[PDB]
Amino acid sequence: SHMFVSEQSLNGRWTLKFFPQPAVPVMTIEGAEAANGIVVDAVVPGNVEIDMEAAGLVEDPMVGNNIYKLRPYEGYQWYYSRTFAAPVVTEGQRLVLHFGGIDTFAEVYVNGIKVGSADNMLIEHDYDITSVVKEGENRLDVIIRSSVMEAQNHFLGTLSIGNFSNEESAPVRRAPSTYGWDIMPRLVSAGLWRDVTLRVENPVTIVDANWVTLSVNPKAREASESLYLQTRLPFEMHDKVKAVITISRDGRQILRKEALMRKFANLFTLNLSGVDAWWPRGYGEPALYTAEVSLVDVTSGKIYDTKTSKIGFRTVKLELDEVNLPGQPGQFQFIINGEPVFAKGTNWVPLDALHSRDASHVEEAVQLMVEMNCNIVRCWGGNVYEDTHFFELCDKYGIMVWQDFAMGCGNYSQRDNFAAALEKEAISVVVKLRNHPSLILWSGNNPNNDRVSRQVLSRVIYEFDPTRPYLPSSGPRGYYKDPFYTENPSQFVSEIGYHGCPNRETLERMFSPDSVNPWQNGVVGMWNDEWQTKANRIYDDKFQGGRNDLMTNQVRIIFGEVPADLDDFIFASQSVQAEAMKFFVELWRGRRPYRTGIIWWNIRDGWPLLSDAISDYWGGKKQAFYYMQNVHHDVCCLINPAANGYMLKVDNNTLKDFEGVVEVKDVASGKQVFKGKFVSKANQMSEIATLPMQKGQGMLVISYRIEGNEYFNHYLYGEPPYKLDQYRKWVKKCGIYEL
Amino acid sequence: SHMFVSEQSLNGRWTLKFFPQPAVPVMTIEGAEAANGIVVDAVVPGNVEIDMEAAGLVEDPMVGNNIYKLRPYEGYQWYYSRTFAAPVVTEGQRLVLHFGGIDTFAEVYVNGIKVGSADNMLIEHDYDITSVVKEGENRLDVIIRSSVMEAQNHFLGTLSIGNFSNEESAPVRRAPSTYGWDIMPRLVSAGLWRDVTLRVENPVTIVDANWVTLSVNPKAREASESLYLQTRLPFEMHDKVKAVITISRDGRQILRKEALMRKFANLFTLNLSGVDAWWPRGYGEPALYTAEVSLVDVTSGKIYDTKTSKIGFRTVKLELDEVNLPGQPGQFQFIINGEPVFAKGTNWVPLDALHSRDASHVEEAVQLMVEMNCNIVRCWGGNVYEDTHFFELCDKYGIMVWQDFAMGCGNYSQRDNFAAALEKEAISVVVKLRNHPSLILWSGNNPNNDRVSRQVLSRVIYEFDPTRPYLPSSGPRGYYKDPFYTENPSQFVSEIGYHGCPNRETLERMFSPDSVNPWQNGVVGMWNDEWQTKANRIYDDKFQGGRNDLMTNQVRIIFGEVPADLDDFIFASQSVQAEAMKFFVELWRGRRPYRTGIIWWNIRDGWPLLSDAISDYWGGKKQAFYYMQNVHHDVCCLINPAANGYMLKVDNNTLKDFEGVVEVKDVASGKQVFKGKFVSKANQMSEIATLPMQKGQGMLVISYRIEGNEYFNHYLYGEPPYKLDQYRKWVKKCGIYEL
Repeated sequence: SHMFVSEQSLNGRWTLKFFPQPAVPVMTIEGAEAANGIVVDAVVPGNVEIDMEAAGLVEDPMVGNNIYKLRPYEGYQWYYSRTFAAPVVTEGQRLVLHFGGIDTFAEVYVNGIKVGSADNMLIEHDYDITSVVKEGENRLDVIIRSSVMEAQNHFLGTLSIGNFSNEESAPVRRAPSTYGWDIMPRLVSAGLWRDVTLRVENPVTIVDANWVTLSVNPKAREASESLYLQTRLPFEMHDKVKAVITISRDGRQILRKEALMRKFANLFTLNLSGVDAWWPRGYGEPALYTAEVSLVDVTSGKIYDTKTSKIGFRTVKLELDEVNLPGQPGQFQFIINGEPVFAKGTNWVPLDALHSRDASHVEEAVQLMVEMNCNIVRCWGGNVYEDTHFFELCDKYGIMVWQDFAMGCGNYSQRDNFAAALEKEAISVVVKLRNHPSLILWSGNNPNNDRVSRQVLSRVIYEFDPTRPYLPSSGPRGYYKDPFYTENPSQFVSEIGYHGCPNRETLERMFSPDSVNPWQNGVVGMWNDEWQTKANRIYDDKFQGGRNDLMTNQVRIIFGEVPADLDDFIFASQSVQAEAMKFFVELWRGRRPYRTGIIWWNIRDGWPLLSDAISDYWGGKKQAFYYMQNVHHDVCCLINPAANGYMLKVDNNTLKDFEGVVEVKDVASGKQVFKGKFVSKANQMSEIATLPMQKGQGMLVISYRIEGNEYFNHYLYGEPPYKLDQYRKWVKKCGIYEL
Repeated sequence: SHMFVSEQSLNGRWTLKFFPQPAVPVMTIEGAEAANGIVVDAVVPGNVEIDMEAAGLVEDPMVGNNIYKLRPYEGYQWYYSRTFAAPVVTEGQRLVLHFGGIDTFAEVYVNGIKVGSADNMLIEHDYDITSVVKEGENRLDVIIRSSVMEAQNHFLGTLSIGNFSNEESAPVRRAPSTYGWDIMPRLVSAGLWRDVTLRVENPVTIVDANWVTLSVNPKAREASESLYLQTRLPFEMHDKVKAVITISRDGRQILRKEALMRKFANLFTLNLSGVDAWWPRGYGEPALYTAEVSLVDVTSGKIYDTKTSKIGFRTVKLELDEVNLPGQPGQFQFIINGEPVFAKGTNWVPLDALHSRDASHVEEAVQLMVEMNCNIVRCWGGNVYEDTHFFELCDKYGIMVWQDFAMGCGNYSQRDNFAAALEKEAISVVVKLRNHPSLILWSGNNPNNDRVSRQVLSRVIYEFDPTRPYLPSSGPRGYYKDPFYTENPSQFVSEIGYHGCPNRETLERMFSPDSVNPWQNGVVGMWNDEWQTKANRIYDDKFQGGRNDLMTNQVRIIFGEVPADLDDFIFASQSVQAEAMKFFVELWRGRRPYRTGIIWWNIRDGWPLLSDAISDYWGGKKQAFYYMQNVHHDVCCLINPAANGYMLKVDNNTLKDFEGVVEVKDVASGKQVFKGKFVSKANQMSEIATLPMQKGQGMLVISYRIEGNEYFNHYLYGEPPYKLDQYRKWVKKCGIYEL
């Protein structure tokens, strides 16, 4: 919350005119009105494809092969226009035109006068229009040009060509996945995809309020919190304005500090008592405190500005392991409030290919993580930076955020122009997000002399967020028990996933009626053209095999043969994904304290696709979601393979000790393999017993009770291939998951 | 000396108009004349507060709380104007408008045409006005805006906020102490604070004459000196102009070299015989030689330009100790002409808060160091860079100069705009000062990846002064014999000082009549509001205690109780400061060769204040000045504490051996504790004898004669608290210092 003099939204109906971009891009109002184009109603925030579909000019790109029909619009220009009433501006006040998101290359005009030139999709754009606004009706015009064609204004270095990220993405500041990935369709799009507002500021105003946790003592319920305050302050207001700082929780005032403003920038250090620390899920309460700062006239009591947010008292340290594999990726552990935490969570990918719809998905998507009980989320550099509300929800629910800078699988320019653009982006996003307690790490998402990840980004963190760690960087897909996974040396794995066919409901909504069944002409293993598109084929290339073949290969390994029936194939594919991902999480939790975290890929699709996500774009939870839920508990009893049997363990990702009883039985026959009490020491893995080796194939059920609550888990023993109907019976008689 | 065609001073009477700075700063002549302001006569060089006090508009800021009454003028603009006669400029010549100092942000106009925009207080500003001058009467207008308000044109990084240096100082190039320190009042000020002149240059002119000592052989009386000469030289003058280089001493010509100018830039190497090396005080003579270079027409004999200065033949090396505490601050020793020198001197702080008065203090202030026998001075980065005359005096008197770049206790921007401003400043000051033999070190005055001190400043020294070392960087205040001081591991200490009450004369001139006595309402230890201001309270904050409490605490430790009488308190406070600082110097001299230097804080106040300086702004020498003088001799007999007694030593900071006799007696009783001859080997500490432990408290007198000259020192033995009147008797009967 930032209480300016007034904020007037410019969201709603606009006028949108679009036309093919000429050889010389249109950049003036006169050229845009003279161009031969189509005029339609538009909604802001929005994407131009949404407006075009509303007008009946494009088909639903979510269905079948319709995504490729948007290709011609990548070479189009987009002319937004609307009128607005000028807000009241008194002498000394400033009128700011604020864009939450312009996608991407645009000239902005107010009353026919250019006020800005935008060229970054991922950050806000603010323009002082105090001197160009006129009383009465005003004109706002935004002329966007083709993002794809802008790439040809640049000469690429050798290593920027031929990467998985598109060459078109290398020289521009846009979300790399919009050009197409293996988990996101190619849909470059364009538009005013976040809020557009008009702000009136007083001559006295808060420029930035940077809250920093200097120290925390959770057991003594104390914390030292610093406020780095920067203001605009006319000199006549020096010694005549006071800052009022208020810390409170649930309306109860914790602390109130007033201080005379004698200079524009100040550091205030608050030594607080009776306050609780912020903890991630499992390790404690996500305690948040409302922190408000106001600039108040000492004589009149006039409130010139007020900034309010919810902060959390916590410290973060990235402890790097240089004894075993020094300097390797993943040889670290997060230290929160002085405690070593085991991280378990998901990678965060785009919520929608049409990113103006991201905000409408944020609440339900975060709720998936809350149900999952993730304590961490990695925001993938192929996506846009999420908005403030996403971080407020992570603050509220105790989910740590690992934030990549928006860069994909590729190398980037070492030259001055790209560095200046990235520095501007990094400063903007760091200043915007650095006050959220959930945010715990910045990553360059990147041999060691790369200017971008080792100089530009590290310099911004050095100057603007020294309290947070910065990281320059971070058989296969066969049997999930392959040594490739079970002998992986990484303490902290950040990208691990397994393919899974979506639920039938989602299949019938995605494909044309005749394309719902995957086998073209009935031959199993041969995907039709629509399934090839939904494997995420970036360009319309007619071929056989490729990514989709992963689904059938894993099913063959586990169950011997690919079921011809569709529903049997869904259950088989979803069962393979479920067992694989459950095994990975149980493997890393079971090998603590050497293993320090597992971030799996991924919890939710950003588009109706066939992918390794465990829930789809429309909210359809695959079987893996429920398996994963049972191995993400704060205290979890699980079984790992052992040299001469199985090791029954219990993992504890909390700061408390727990007692309970655990029973292990063979599902098929019912024989009790083990039963006894266990003591789960805090924040550690504990071995309960070594179970004797079972005969042949089968499934063990794990029932344990902790503090009067019943929990369940299972272990599939034996060696594949299994009979699919035998596995179905084992699951059904196990009594945990619906089939 | 630089003999241009002509130099016409613009110093003298100007017209000064001042007014509050509007929200949009005034930057044009029309806006300045239209603004509602006050017009007064002004003197250049000057400060606007001097002109305002001359007009009777401000009270004497040196007295009482008057310093705070200048606060409103920090938000003012200052419009300087005068007329001048155009000097004669023939074809091909250039007319340069030269500013020695503009404080700070100003637009400069000649005849209504902008010729420059200044934004750095600390360096010269030269503008080519050849094309804008008109014959007859010309107009010069300088429009200065508020330095404080300029800081709000910048966004600060986290570590630039909350330091001891003001946030207002972080983004601008001004002397950090002008915003207020603990030893300098807050007095931002403004004005043309150094000379303003008009220079006429020939088409053939000397751009730079860089004298470099390649080698020196003091015993053979030889030296190899390089001249790096850069000129402006029209091509028609190529092969038609000769450089005439002349080295001389006391009018006697040492060497004359003529060389035809065939290109604009040249290196000349002079191999000199019969020349003596330059040495700092004690280690030899500060031999200087006049070095003149002229550009002369080979046919007509016309002298196009002449540059003259006094140079000294010396080499400097900074030997760093990496065996004991490798890389620590102060683990080094200066090597001058191949000889390890022990440095002893003072930190150099502003000579005046109104810096246009600095030049009038330079001679007397340097003379304090000559009387003290300092061989080094550290120019503190909180001050401006001193002008050429200060370095000429240090050249003449053999005082090495350690020069900080003008930065205070704080962190600075890592971004391009600040680096470019600092690079421009560093290049200017390095080129201006690099030819002075007294200058021996550049310091960044600064964890190790700070762009400013580790990249920008080091690059300038690398390119423009590779012959001089560059350094990135450099209980407490209780009993001066606390282990904090006696167990300090630093070989070279650069900031050590002790508080001392100024002489009564200075107290009666500083304070109002009713505020001369420090105890408000008579209660000892409680400072009145005027003494709180003169402790150096930056902002008018009514409080009790703080810095001033240091004075009373040290007096309590040494003498048991704070004297209620003022004169007794002055003697007690000045005696504590005197014994403390004498002990520190004797401690470092007595522990050679491990200890390599001591630079103490400080010899002279820059404002009437209560501080740790040993002499005040008006020249009042505290008792510490005379104590310090007796332990700064070239050869000094002194006493250090020993394990089971006292160690009588003699330190030698020369290259010569000395013989003498020394007598040690207990003052009170008169018993001879020791008497014998000693041999003081050159450039080393020598132990004379271990004296037996004395009983109780008392004072030892040290009388020694060297080459027919009598010298005196003393040692206060026993443990505090002492009786103040007993100490007074000991000093009086000791017969060294007046009370």
